[PDB]
Amino acid sequence: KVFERCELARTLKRLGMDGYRGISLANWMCLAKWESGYNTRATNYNAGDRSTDYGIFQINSRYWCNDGKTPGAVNACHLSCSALLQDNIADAVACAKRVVRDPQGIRAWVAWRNRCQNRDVRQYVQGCGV
Ligand SMILES: *[C@@H]1O[C@H](CO)[C@@H](O[C@@H]2O[C@H](CO)[C@@H](O)[C@H](O)[C@H]2NC(C)=O)[C@H](O)[C@H]1NC(C)=O
Repeated sequence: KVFERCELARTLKRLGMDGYRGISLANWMCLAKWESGYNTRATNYNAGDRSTDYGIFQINSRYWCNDGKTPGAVNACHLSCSALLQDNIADAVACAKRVVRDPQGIRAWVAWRNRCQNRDVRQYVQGCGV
């Protein structure tokens, strides 16, 4: 499923993402946009370290979810990577909250660092009623 912008904003707000660890809904929207274009089926394989990023938040298989084929995986979210490919994003959000609880926080997402950080991101939520 490829979410509509305001549709996703309302969904994340309902799931407790607005202001989670001080992170605004607009920041979460900015990173979903650049990481996956709001697509829950998005997957990207890293030939280099042999790991895969899954879903709307592009969560990596080495540290967060288990896909069974990644060397040295940890599975900190205690989730099967397939759960991050569902149309329902509840599991994705719970895992995304777990990621930000680690030392580096939101800096774990390459896309936030390159396109969202120190940038005005209000345009991601304007007109959504959130
Ligand atoms: C993106 O990949 C990087 C590593 O390529 C992940 O960062 C690691 O995260 C673990 C767990 O917090 C840390 O112990 C490592 O020190 C981090 N490594 C580096 C180089 O920063 C990052 O968590 C992944 N992001 C997502 C969203 O899965």
